[PDB]
Amino acid sequence: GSMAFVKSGWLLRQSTILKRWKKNWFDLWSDGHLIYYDDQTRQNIEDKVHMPMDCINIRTGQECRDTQPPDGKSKDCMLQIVCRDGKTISLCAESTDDCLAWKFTLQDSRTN
Repeated sequence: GSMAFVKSGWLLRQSTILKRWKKNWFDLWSDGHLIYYDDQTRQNIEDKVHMPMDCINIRTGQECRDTQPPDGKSKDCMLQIVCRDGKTISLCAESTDDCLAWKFTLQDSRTN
C-alpha cells in the first residue's frame, strides 16, 4: 500500500475537440497523476497529466486566459493547468469553494 487517491470527482473540462465544456470524472493520485475519464467507472480514459513533471503553472479564477466559462458560471469556478508541451487544460467546478478545494490539492500534487 504505497499509493492511493488524494481527490476524485466530477469537473467540466473544455474540450479542444468539441470546442465546448464536457463533463469528466477526475482522480488525483498520490504520486501526482491526474487522470480523467468519460465517466466515474474509470473505464474510458480521456487523458492524463503528470502534475510534478508536466505542470508549469496553475491559474484560478480571473487568472484564467482564453477560455469562456460555462453559461451561467463565473471565472471564479475555473482552474487552468498549464503544461510544458504547450497544452492548457481548462476546468470548471460547480462553485468557487469547489474550485478552491481543487486548486490547493492540485498545487500540492505538483510537489509529489
